Amino acid sequence: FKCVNSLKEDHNQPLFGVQFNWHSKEGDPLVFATVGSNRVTLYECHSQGEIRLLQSYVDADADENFYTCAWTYDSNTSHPLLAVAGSRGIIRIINPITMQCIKHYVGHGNAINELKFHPRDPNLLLSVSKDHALRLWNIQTDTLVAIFGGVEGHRDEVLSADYDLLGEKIMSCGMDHSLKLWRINSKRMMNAIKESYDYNPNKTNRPFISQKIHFPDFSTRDIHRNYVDCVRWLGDLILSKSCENAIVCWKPGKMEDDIDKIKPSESNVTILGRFDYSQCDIWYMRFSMDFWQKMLALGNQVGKLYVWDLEVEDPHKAKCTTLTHHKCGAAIRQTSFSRDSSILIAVCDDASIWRWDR
Ligand SMILES: CN(C)[C@H]1CN([C@H]2CCc3cccc(F)c32)C[C@@H]1c1cn(C)c2ccccc12
Repeated sequence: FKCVNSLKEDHNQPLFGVQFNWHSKEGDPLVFATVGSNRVTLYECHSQGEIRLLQSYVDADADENFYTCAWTYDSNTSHPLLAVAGSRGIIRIINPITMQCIKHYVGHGNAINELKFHPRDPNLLLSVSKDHALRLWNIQTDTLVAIFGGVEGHRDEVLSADYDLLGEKIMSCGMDHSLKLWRINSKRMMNAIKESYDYNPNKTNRPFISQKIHFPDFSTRDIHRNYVDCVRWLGDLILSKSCENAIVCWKPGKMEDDIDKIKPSESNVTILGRFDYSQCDIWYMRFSMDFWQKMLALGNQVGKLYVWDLEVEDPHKAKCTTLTHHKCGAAIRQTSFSRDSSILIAVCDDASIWRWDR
């Protein structure tokens, strides 16, 4: 990777999120979204390092602060869609062509820290909240499918979550130091999703009933000793980080325990490796993977990038490379690889954007 360009957004506030559109069409340029201040902005990547500015959505509320974005597509038309959310606790579904807000969702109106789309169903949107809960939405029928909470759920802000390969289960994490597993392939949850698709408020009298899921299928506080701010599945394994200069690769149970045989009472975890780095000991820093999960990237609080090659026989054998530029000195909150892994974008606390090409 070589640094080919940079720019800075005019608001001078942190860029909290960046996402390439992995649903961009054949023959079209690569496009990414950034979120920070009260805005979302789209850019196109072009030759000779060009980062072409397109158009923003700016929230009507000057005090909104967007924290997260995620791409999907319209399941009927195929056109890409962009979901954004943050401090106001309002999910906005944005038409990226025109930057129009198509529709919006409110749960209880508390800050949303992350959004994720289901890997198999483009209508299923997961939000994680300052109010300690996760929420699963069906953005086709505009229904709240389930709330994941209760006293056995998270006890402080939820900071991150991720679906596994097939979207059968979710791992969440947050300020309570815990990582929690929630199965969504239970008979109850499969039925709830089916019912959400059958719901049309114009054709019935009932409100749509959301599931209240009050018991995770696994929980641990044994991986990290501070706020857990990023989690991703790697097959049946988990990658997660806190502010302790480490991404830990771990699994529930003992070494030979099948993820799908793990009981809610499971008291053990197995550590398969740990990727250490430097100067990333502030809260709220995300790592990202490429589409194929061959590579892992994380920025630190002084503008350095770490990239791990995961194409090795066991997690602890990952090969690290580092990327620095003398002008890039601000904290990198998130990175995003293009779908083909040819471009890596980093976004920063000073509203700067850095493009690395290979
Ligand atoms: C808990 N919350 C106070 C945080 C969470 N953070 C989201 C976006 C980035 C991120 C990364 C990993 C987990 C995350 F949850 C988040 C937004 C919020 C925030 C509000 N300001 C004013 C901040 C200033 C600096 C850093 C974070 C913030």
